[PDB]
Amino acid sequence: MPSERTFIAVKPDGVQRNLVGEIIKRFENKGYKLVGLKLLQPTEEQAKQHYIDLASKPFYSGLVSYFSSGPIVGMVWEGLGVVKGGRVLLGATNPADSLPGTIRGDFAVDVGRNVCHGSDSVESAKREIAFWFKAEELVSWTSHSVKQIYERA
Amino acid sequence: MPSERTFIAVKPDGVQRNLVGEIIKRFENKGYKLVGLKLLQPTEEQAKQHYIDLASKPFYSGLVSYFSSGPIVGMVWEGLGVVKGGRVLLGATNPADSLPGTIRGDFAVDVGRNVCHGSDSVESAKREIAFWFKAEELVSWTSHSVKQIYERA
Amino acid sequence: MPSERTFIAVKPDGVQRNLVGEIIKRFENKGYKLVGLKLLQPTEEQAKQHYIDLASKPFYSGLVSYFSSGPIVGMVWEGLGVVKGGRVLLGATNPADSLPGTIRGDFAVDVGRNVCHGSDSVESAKREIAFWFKAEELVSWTSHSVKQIYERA
Amino acid sequence: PSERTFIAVKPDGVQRNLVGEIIKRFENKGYKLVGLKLLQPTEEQAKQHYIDLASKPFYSGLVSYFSSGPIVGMVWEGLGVVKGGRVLLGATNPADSLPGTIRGDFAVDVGRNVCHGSDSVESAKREIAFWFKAEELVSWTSHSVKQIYERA
Amino acid sequence: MPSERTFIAVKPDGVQRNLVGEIIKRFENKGYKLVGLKLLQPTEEQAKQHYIDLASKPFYSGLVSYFSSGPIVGMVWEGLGVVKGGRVLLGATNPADSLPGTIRGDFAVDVGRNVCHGSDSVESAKREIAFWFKAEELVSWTSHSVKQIYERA
Amino acid sequence: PSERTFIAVKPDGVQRNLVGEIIKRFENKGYKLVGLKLLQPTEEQAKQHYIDLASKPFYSGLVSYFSSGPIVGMVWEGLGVVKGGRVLLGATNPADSLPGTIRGDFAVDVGRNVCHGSDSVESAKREIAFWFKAEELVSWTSHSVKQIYERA
Ligand SMILES: Nc1ccn([C@@H]2O[C@H](COP(=O)(O)OP(=O)(O)O)[C@@H](O)[C@H]2O)c(=O)n1
Ligand SMILES: Nc1ccn([C@@H]2O[C@H](COP(=O)(O)OP(=O)(O)O)[C@@H](O)[C@H]2O)c(=O)n1
Ligand SMILES: Nc1ccn([C@@H]2O[C@H](COP(=O)(O)OP(=O)(O)O)[C@@H](O)[C@H]2O)c(=O)n1
Ligand SMILES: Nc1ccn([C@@H]2O[C@H](COP(=O)(O)OP(=O)(O)O)[C@@H](O)[C@H]2O)c(=O)n1
Ligand SMILES: Nc1ccn([C@@H]2O[C@H](COP(=O)(O)OP(=O)(O)O)[C@@H](O)[C@H]2O)c(=O)n1
Ligand SMILES: Nc1ccn([C@@H]2O[C@H](COP(=O)(O)OP(=O)(O)O)[C@@H](O)[C@H]2O)c(=O)n1
Ligand SMILES: [Mg+2]
Ligand SMILES: [Mg+2]
Ligand SMILES: [Mg+2]
Ligand SMILES: [Mg+2]
Ligand SMILES: [Mg+2]
Ligand SMILES: [Mg+2]
Repeated sequence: MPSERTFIAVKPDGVQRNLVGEIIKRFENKGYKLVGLKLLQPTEEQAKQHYIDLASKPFYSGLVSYFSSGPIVGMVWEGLGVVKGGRVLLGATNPADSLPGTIRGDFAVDVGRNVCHGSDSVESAKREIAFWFKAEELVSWTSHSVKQIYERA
Repeated sequence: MPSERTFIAVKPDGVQRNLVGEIIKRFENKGYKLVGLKLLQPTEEQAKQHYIDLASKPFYSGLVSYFSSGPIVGMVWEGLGVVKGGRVLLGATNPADSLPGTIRGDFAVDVGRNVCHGSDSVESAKREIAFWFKAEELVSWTSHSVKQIYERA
Repeated sequence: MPSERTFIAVKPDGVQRNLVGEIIKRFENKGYKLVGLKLLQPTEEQAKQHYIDLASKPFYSGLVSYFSSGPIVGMVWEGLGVVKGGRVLLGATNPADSLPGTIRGDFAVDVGRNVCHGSDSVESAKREIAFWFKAEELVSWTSHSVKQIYERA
Repeated sequence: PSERTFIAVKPDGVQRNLVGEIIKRFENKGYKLVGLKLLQPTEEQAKQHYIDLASKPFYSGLVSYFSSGPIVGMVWEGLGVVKGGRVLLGATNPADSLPGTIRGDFAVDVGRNVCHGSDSVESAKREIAFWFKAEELVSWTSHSVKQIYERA
Repeated sequence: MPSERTFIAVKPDGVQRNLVGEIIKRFENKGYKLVGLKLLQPTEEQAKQHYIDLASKPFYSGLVSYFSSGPIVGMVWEGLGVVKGGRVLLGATNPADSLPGTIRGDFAVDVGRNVCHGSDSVESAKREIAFWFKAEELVSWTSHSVKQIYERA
Repeated sequence: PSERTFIAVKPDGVQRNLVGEIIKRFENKGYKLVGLKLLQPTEEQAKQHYIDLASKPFYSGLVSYFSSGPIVGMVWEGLGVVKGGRVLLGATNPADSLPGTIRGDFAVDVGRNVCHGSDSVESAKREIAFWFKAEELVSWTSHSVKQIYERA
C-alpha cells in the first residue's frame, strides 16, 4: 500500500558535507512524501541500539562512535514500496559497489563514510521510526499530487 | 544509422508534475536531435489505438482513460540507436524496477503513473510517428554539433 | 488575472545549443502553465511579421534571416503576470545587461544570439499567440497544483 | 558568525516539493543548519508567528493557510545570516523577486510565496524561541568553518 | 571583439570546497571559450605580485598568505566582453553584496573567503594572463558553436 | 587513499562544454584533484596514449581526432579511484552505458565518447607520467579528508 513508511538518515558525514538538501530533493523528486524530519545529535547508546543487530561485527565500535560524533538528519518517508525504493535511491552499502545516480554512487567513497542510512525492511523500518520519532513528530497529511503519482488514489 | 527516429511522449502525469523540461533536457544532453514537438490532448480513441497491442490486458481501460485525461507532449527524436537509447533514458516500464539516473528511476513510483512513453522498436516508432505527426509537422535540420557527436558525420 | 497568457520562443540558436528543456524547466518551475507548444521552421515572411515594429532598425534584416534559419520552439504560457514574469525569466534583451539566474544571463553573450523571445505586453502577446497558434492547437487544462500556486484559485 | 535566523518552508513549499531545494541553497552558501523540524502549525501558532500583520485584511487567510498543513522550520547559523537568508529567499512579492532567488525561481503569488525568513536579528531570536525548545537546537562545528571564514 | 580574454581563478577555498567544476560549468554555459587551464600552488611572491596594487591595504598580508596557502585553479576564458562578463558571473567582491545566481552569491559568505578571482579590466587581464600562463599553456582553437553564439562570426 | 588515476576530457567533450560537468562529478564523489591542464595533443602523443590499439582499424581516426583540438588532462586521487573513475565514466560504448554515467548521460557514438580514464593502477601511473611533469602535480590535504575516509 502507498502508506508504507521508511526511516532515512543523513549520517554525520553527510551533514558535514552539505548533502542534506540534495538527499531530500531526491526523495521529493521520486514522489515520496515527507512525514517526519529532524536534526539531532545521536547519543552513543542510541547508535548502539539502532545498530544492535551488528553488535558482534568488528566495525561496530567505530560505527557507533562515528554515528554519534555529530548531528544527523532523521526522516520518515511515506509511499508505495518506499522501504525498497529508499534503498534503491541510496545505492549499495559500500560506495565502491554503488552506481552513479545513487546517493552513495554520486557522493561517497568509503563504506565507513557512506553518508546515509535507510531501513532494510518493512519490519525494521517500523522499529527505527518508533525509536527515533515520537508520534507528535510525525505529520499526517495528503499530498496534493497523490492522484498524479498513484493510479489507485 | 544516425537518422533513426523514435516517438517519446510525456504522459499526462508527467505534464501535471512539471517534468516536460527535465525530460527534453535529458534527450538534448544525450546528443539526440528534436525533429517533432507538440502539446496535445489525446482522445480516448487515439489512446486505444496507440496502445492497441495491449487491448486484452487488465490495465488497458485505465491506461486508455488516463492517457486521454489531459495533455501530453509528443516528441520525435532522431539519432543513432535512438529507439533503444530513448527507452534506456526512460528507465524500466515499472518504476519500482527503474534505476536512479533514469526518468522513471528519478521521478516515478507507480507503473500506471510512469510519466512517459517511448516506442519499443524501429517499426513501432515509424508507426507511432506517422500516427501522431503529419509530414509537414516534422522539421529537418542539421545540428551544428553533429560532427562532435558522430565520428561518421 | 491568472489566465493571462504570453508567447515565448526558443530562437534557432537556443534550439541548436540544446536549451529547449532548460528553458521549459524554468517556466514550469516558476508555476506557469504550458498551454501551447510546437517546433516549427519560421519562414522569412513570418519572421518579418513577428518583428514588424522593428522594420526600420539596422538589425532587422539580420534578425529576420536568422529567426527563419532553422527551427524554433513556440510556446504559450499561462499565469498571473506571465507576460512581465516571462520576460524577467528571460533576462535583459542584450545578454551583456542580463543577470545571472536569467536565461540570457546564464546562457547567452550576443544580442543577436540571445536564444529566446518573449511578448512585451498583454496585447502583443494576444497578437503573437494568434499569429503562431490556431485555436485548436491550444490545450486548456487545470494544473493539479493551482491552489498551491494561487491564493484565489 | 554565530548569528542565527529562522527560515520556514511554508505549506505550499512543502506541497510543491521545494524542501530539499531550499535547504540545498542554504548549505551551498556556507550557512550551518542548527535546527530542523517538520510540523503542522496550530491556528494559534499561525496567528502569533504573523502577529504584526493582525490588523491586515489578508491575515485570516494567511493564518488559515499557514496552519493548513506541514511546514519545515529551520535555524541557520552564519555571518550575516538574517540578511543573507532574506537575500536567498528574494522579495516578498514573487512578482518583484529576481531569478536565482527562491521566490524568483519558484513562486508567482504573494500569498503562496513558498518560504519565510526572519526580518532582523531580534525577530529571529524571537522566532527561534517560539518554534524550538532549547534541547532541539544542535551545536556543532562545521569541518569547513576555516574555508568559509577568515577569522575562524 | 570576441577574442578578448580574461583570467579567472578558483581561490584556495573554492578548490577546497569542491567548486572547480561548478565554476567552469558556469563559464562554459554562458558561451565563453576555455583557452587555458591549470592547477597550481601559488607562492607567496606570486600572490604578492598578483595583488601588487593592494600592497598598502590592511588585508594584504592575510590575502597573500591565504592565496598561497593551497592550490588554485587558473583559467583563461575568451569571448566578447568576457572581462566584464566574467565579473558579472562571479558577483560582487564582498559576498554579502552579491546576488543569488552569481558564484559568490550562491557559495560564499566572507570577503576574505570569496572563492574566486576575475581580472577587473582588459589591461589587468592581459597582465594577469601573462603572469600566470606561458604561451605554451594557451590553446588556440575554434569552438564549433561560434556561429551559434556570435552574430558576426 | 593515495591511489591516482588519469582522466581526460577528449576533444568532443571540450567542444561540447562538458569539462565542468565532468570535474563536478569527480569532486562530488570525494576524489581529490592533484593535476589539471588544457592542451592539444600532438599526433605522436595521440599515437602513444592509444598505443595498445595501434593494430586496430579505428586507430588512425582515433589518433587524428584526439589530436584535432584541446583535451583537459586530470589526475585524481582517492581510494579505488582508478576503478571509481571508470564507473563514473560509464561503459566504453555509450550504447552500453547507463544514465547517471558521463557517457550514459552525454554520448552516443563509441568514437565520440567524451572522456578517457586509465584502466588499471599501472596504466594510470604510466599515463600520469606521460602527460604530467613532476613539478605539475600538486600535493595538498583536503579539509574534508576525515569526512570522506574512516582511516584518515
Ligand atoms: N564492512 C562494513 C560494513 C558496514 N559498515 C557500516 O555499517 C553500516 C550498517 O551496515 P548494514 O549492513 O546495516 O548496511 P546498510 O543497511 O547501511 O546498507 C553501513 O551503512 C556502514 O556505514 C562498515 O563500516 N563496514
Ligand atoms: N502491468 C502494467 C504494465 C503496463 N502498464 C502501463 O501500460 C503502458 C504500456 O505498457 P508497455 O508494455 O507498452 O510498456 P512500455 O513500452 O511503456 O515500456 C506502460 O508504459 C504502463 O504505463 C500498467 O499500467 N501496468
Ligand atoms: N540592438 C539590437 C536590438 C535587438 N536585437 C534583436 O532583436 C530582437 C527584438 O528586439 P526587441 O526590441 O523586441 O527586444 P525583446 O522584446 O526581444 O526584448 C531582440 O530580441 C534581439 O535578438 C538585436 O539584434 N540588436
Ligand atoms: N500584501 C501582502 C503582504 C504579505 N502577504 C503574506 O504575508 C507574509 C508575511 O508578510 P511580511 O510583511 O512579514 O513579509 P516577509 O517577511 O515574508 O518578507 C508574506 O511572506 C506573504 O506571504 C500577503 O499575502 N499579502
Ligand atoms: N576588505 C577587503 C577587500 C578585499 N579583500 C580580498 O582582496 C581581494 C582583492 O580585492 P579587489 O578589490 O581586487 O576585489 P576583486 O577584484 O577580487 O573583486 C578580494 O577578492 C578579497 O578576497 C578582503 O579580504 N577584504
Ligand atoms: N571499437 C572501438 C573501440 C574503441 N574505440 C575508441 O577507442 C578508445 C580507447 O579504447 P579502449 O579499448 O582503451 O576503451 P576505454 O579504455 O576508453 O574504455 C575508446 O574510448 C573509444 O573512443 C572506438 O572508437 N571503437
Ligand atoms: Mg542496515
Ligand atoms: Mg510500449
Ligand atoms: Mg520584442
Ligand atoms: Mg515577515
Ligand atoms: Mg581585483
Ligand atoms: Mg583505454
